[PDB]
Amino acid sequence: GEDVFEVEKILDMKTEGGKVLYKVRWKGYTSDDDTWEPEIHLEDCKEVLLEFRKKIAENKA
Repeated sequence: GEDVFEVEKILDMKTEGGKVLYKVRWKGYTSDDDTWEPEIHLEDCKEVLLEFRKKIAENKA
């Protein structure tokens, strides 16, 4: 009941009136299934966050 779905990775982020959302790729699903999630859903996904921060840093320089 606890692991029905898994985040593969954060694809991108946004704010909407200052509040953070993440666009999520669900492991085992296609890009048609991607969703926007509020930050509080991902805030504790440490590895997922590290990987997204790395992708930000890499696209910076």
